[PDB]
Amino acid sequence: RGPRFPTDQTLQGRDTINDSYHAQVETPWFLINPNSWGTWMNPADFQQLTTTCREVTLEHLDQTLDNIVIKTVSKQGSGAEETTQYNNDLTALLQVALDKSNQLPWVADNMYLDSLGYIPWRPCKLKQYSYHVNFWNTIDIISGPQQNQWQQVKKEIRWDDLQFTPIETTTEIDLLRTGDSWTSGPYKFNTKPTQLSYHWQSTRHTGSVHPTDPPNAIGQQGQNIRDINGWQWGDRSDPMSAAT
Amino acid sequence: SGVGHSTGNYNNRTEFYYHGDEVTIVCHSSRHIHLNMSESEEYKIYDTDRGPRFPTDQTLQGRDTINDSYHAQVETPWFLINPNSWGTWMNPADFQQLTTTCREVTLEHLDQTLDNIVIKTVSKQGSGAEETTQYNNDLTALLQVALDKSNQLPWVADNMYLDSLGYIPWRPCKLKQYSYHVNFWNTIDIISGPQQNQWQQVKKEIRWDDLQFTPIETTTEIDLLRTGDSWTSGPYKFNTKPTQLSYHWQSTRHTGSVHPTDPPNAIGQQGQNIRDINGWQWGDRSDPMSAATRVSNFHIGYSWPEWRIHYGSGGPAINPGAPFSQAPWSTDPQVRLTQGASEKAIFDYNHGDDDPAHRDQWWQNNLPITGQTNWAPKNAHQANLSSNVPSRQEFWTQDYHNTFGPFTAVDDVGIQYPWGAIWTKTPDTTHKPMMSAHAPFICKDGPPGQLLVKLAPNYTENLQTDGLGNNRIVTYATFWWTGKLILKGKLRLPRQFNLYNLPGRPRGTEAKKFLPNEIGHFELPFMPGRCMPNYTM
Amino acid sequence: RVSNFHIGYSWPEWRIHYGSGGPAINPGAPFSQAPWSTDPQVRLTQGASEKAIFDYNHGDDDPAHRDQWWQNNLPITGQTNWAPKNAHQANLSSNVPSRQEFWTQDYHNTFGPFTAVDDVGIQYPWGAIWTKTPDTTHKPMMSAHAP
Amino acid sequence: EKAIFDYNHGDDDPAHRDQWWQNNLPITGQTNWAPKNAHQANLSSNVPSRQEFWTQDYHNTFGPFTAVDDVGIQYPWGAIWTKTPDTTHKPMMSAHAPFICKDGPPGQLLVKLAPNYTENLQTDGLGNNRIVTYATFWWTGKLILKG
Amino acid sequence: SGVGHSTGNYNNRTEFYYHGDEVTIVCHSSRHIHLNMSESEEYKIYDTDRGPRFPTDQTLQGRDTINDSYHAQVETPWFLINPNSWGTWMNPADFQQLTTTCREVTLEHLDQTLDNIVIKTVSKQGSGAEETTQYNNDLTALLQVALDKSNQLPWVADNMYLDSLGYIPWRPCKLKQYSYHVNFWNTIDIISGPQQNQWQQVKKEIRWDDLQFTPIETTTEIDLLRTGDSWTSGPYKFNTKPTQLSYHWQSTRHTGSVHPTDPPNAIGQQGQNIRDINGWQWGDRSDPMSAATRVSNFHIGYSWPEWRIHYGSGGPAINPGAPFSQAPWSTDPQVRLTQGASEKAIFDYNHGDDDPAHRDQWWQNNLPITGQTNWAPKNAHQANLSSNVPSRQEFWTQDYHNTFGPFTAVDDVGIQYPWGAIWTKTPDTTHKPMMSAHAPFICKDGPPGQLLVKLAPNYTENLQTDGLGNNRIVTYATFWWTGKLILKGKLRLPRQFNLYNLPGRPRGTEAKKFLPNEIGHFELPFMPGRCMPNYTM
Repeated sequence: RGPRFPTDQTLQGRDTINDSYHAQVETPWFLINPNSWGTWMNPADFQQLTTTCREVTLEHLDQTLDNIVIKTVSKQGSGAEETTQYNNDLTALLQVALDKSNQLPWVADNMYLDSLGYIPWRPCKLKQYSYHVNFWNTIDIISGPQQNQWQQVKKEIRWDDLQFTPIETTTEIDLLRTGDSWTSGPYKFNTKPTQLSYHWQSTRHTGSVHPTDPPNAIGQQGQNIRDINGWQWGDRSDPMSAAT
Repeated sequence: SGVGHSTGNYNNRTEFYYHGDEVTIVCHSSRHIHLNMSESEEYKIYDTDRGPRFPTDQTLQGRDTINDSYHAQVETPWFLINPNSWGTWMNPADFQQLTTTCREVTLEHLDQTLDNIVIKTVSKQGSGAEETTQYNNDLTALLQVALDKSNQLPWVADNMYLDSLGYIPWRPCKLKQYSYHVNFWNTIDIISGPQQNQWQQVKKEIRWDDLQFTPIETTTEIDLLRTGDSWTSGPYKFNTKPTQLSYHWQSTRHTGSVHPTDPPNAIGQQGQNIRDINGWQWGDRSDPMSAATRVSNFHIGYSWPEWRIHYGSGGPAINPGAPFSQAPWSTDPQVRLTQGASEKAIFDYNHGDDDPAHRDQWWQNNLPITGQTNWAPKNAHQANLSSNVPSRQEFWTQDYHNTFGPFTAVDDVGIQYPWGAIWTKTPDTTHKPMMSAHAPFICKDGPPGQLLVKLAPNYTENLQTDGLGNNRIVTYATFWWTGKLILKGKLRLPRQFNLYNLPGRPRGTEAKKFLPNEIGHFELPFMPGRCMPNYTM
Repeated sequence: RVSNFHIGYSWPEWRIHYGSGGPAINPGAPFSQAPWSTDPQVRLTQGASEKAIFDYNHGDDDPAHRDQWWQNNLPITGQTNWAPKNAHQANLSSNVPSRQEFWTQDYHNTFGPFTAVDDVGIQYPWGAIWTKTPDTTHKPMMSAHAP
Repeated sequence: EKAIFDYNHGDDDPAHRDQWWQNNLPITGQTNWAPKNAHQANLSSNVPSRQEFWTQDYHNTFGPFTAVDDVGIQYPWGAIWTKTPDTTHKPMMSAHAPFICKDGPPGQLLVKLAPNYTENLQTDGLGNNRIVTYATFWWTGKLILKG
Repeated sequence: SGVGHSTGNYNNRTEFYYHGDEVTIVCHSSRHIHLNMSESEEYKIYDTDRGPRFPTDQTLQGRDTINDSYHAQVETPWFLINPNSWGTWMNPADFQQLTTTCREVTLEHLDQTLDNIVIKTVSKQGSGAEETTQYNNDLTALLQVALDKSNQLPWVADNMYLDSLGYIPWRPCKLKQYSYHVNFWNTIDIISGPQQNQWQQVKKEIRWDDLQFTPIETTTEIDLLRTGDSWTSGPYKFNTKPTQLSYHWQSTRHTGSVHPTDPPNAIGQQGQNIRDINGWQWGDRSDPMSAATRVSNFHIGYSWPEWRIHYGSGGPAINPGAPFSQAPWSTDPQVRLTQGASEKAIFDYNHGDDDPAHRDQWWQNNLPITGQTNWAPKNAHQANLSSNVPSRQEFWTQDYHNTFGPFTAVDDVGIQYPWGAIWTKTPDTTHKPMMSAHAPFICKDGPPGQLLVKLAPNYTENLQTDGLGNNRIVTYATFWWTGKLILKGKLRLPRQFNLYNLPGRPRGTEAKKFLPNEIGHFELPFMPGRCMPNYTM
């Protein structure tokens, strides 16, 4: 179920918001995704972006893999000495799958922050690809007399309706020796821009301004005009006000 | 062409055309229509009794008022032919072939004809104890046909009350009389009285001073057909968006990245959720990293005050909410949970009931669709989402709020094979609706057709004599309707390794139903039309 | 009867926003109260009615006095949904539910993907012709006043 | 939203995870706290009574008249793009990722290290099937932006 | 190209192409093959023990002799790669899409390659208590590949004993050693002894004076491959006739014109056969006109001495008879009726068993195929067919005769998805066989391929030293096999009004099987391959 999920009704179902229960299929594949800001830009270059740009779009993406190095560790000795030796296997393969057709479950976003590291000179370590299969976790927090009890209605993995897609049958896989490299080819986005500025106006800041005569000196406050001719909502006459 | 030449052939079958990803479905249909002399030759405007089961007393304190049939209508002396339904066009085997091999489908265009007009006049003979009837065909009698391609008439053509051409090809079809609403005020107050336990009729009337009455004659041009004549509608081209033929099982808990888990070691063990992980959350969340509080980009499904009764002007109505299955919350079978915006189809002998003078039922509860399922009572909200768990205060279990918003993704019901309507009229308003509660296809331009036929009157020797007499000669007609609408699908290919579970008859049903009986009585099977799982995202 | 769409929507009518910058008001959909009007004496504002004060140059006859109008949108009906009048049930079945399972006065927002609604339209003497489109993600669908 | 993060993702201390919790302080005027709001039966020159005034409803007031903003881009930890769920009525805007992909999202690149088996295969018997192996390779990419 | 460049990509998937009635199935497949140093480097000719369960005594009086494994073979030091099976080529979902949308299918042509050769040599280190092993790859070592396109070698490549590439794509495949029979005489007399209750070995020997021994080296040209090298077979084009993907339910009682019947009146009644009708019959038939004795043009199915044991030269064998279902005669489930020429498939972990070190079973009994069903004991014959009924004499119940003749129509088993062989060698004889008992496709010309690979030997410093030493260096290889065979199908369209019952998992099975486990173990489902009813005529 997860960490902090209730075993008892003392907190009467409010702990059930902590629920990690899921059913998954884990492939033996590792995911490379550059989906994050800061994989792409360092702080100074995001600042230059953010000051000089009113809004921004994604144009297109391109990515490669190269300089493959595959080694095999070989233990040596009696185990008290435990000498390890690192030999590179020149004929070993690294195999690369990219689905341009999006036939696989997508599951690639930063939630749990599985992404390439932000600072350029550290090594990055991949996380294993996996995706959900259908399951029923339904939990009743209204259960019991007085409706203070929580209960598991139906918790199961649904097998009769399930869909399992391997990487091998879905897409074509490239096999790479050491001297080989891989390029994805161009990918063109189509999306709408995002505003880089924030809006401070509510509906009280937006429209025409309530008639006010100005203050006379530095101490005084503006003075709202009592009788004005504008529109209102309900029957409003005497109380003309910017709220209504 | 003449009296002794048949004007058109009978073709009822569909054939499929597969090229690449495109699949073209051309489904022909032909019907033998029985037409009776119109009941009265004049337009009538009247209102109705309240209805069956409406309360006369406050014992049930207004809850019965959900049964309200009261309306005011104008009935024209015209009969409506509409082919708006699935199963007018396709038999079960050909809808199965559609549903297995197509990922999604559109309406391409529609065409329809009328021909082989036969008009007869019944003539009584004898003293009434013998009562010999004679059927003579009047070669010069007329059948008159109105089709509005301009949609100037009130539309009122959809399967609700299931006025549509019969589903099985070899039975005769019988038309229903065209009529439409006029404005009236039905408003009912269920809050009335002290303690607000009383229901009261606020204002129930037909509004005359503002009313609009449009006859068929002044609206459109009418074709008059003798026996040797035929009629063709000409082509009608749809413009609408496709409908998905697959159902989505993913909720927002199935959709995104998966909570980090280390695998189990052997066949008995369970996966183990990692305690300390670095992901995003919503409120202040640190120690309790959990898939429930994982931030996601979208949300799937929305809550609603399920079975909302509108009580607008014109009567109590019902505001649907989103379709979903109650199967996850189903528990015991005995009780029937309707709250998933389920629909129920009554139907008759010609519409796929086996027994004459009885009406079989179905009630699709949309069992395949899950992950869109939101039962309003089950939900909750908190004041703050933090590492701490709130108190008894700050937590509210039974609100029933509408949670539809800018972040939600939902599904329409889809096509419901035997009884479901194919298309619909788009109401002309600011902000047209986003999606339809029933009919899968919205017509961006006007909907097709709305074909109307009336049997022109045959008057006796003397006219407007009245005096406990009958004005005109008893007459009826039989003619043949043929039409084809073309569909464009997109080929469905396997997206998974394991076997799909392919379309077929409903689970509880056997195959002795759906097949003709010793008398020839059989039922058509319900087909989901959204038939297979697919990844939402 | 099942229908493909629904016309009009409920709202917590005369919602006061209390956002940053002050209490404001969140309109709801325009409709007539004439079906629920009953006696004339009482004035039912709940149809998202609007009132126009105006001055001599703007079409008042008397100088140094301000005439009023208050359009209540009497012609528009069938979009009319008074929130209190509505109800919801637990189940819709051949049986009629009990005193429990039936809730009369919720005041919920029933706007959704199935609803069709109308803007007020042009209001001749005092109504504004056009408006600025606020630049935000998801521009508004329709305007509460300007046509 | 709150972002936990690790050493490679911009935490300074190894074996510990720093936190942030963006509360979106700059964005105001969109601020609506549900409890603070209210609704009245009638809006008139008169002020309603204790009845007709309801303070704590918690209703959804999203409707055809509302304009709102997405969060925007959140630099270190925020995701750039997202998959559009294929459903009737695609969502209007995203709760987190600033960019929605109208067509399919890019990529989803997967790599596996092909297995190196020892002399004998499927021997089992408390043995290991394959040779211990690891790889290091270089990923390079460029995405272009238009501002 | 070189040491550090991969020679070919991994592609395992199938894609379908629909144009008109034609559907093109291109099914790619790719495997990772583990190859061990050949056991001995020389050709060996030897015979074997009789077998497991063969009788040493006459207690069961010869009936055990049906268990006979005795044979004489020549084992080459070569390993066989054959992709002859369904399920090497297709996963369950893609065989389902084939089987639903195709009426019949042919083999178009085959192509296959080998690449990414990796050869390593294991080197022991230490005293043997530590026993440190080291795996070094020999860059100059050779892997040698023989393919006979001329079919000069004994064919011996089919799934019986299921020597074939594994069905699921991501597991490694392990080859079996190539060998073939040499002539021997196994003849066994089960009639021996007084009272003929004794079994005796007549002559059991390997015949040397007439024998033919063909090595791989002198027969065909051999390619030698280093690491950077690859190998392609070139195209191979099949010529064979199609196989039906639908099953026939009609017997000769279902086939023809129907006996005259007047209909029933109501839902309870039975049809009523007309007493006096004018049709054809067989013998003198007049008063007893009956559908049993109706003359027909053909007969469907034939009797056989079911489970005939041949006892030819070379051993007891079994002569199949025609495939059919025992379901009509099934009665109680407990007893298992094998007589329909049923087949049983044992299989292993890589071939679709879930549990390692255990072998799951299937036993297809061909339940869908009926109307071809003839159980020999049930039949009878009479002296005369007349209006009279014969006596106790003239009627013979239990003959067991072969009734195959010029008038009979029969069906082959068809394709059996997971374990069934795709094609077969045509034996070259006068009068080639008419149809095959197992493999759906007969190769009119030579069958494809029969690809053989051996790992060339790595000898130590000293050669032919013997003296309780090992001659050569321990070595093994891993390489990648890829191939595609193309199919031509014919589109399947609905021939009926009612819903078909579409392909899917077997009836008794659930869907938790056929899906990966917590460990990753799963079974592939049996698919009938003749999946749907069709009118025989």
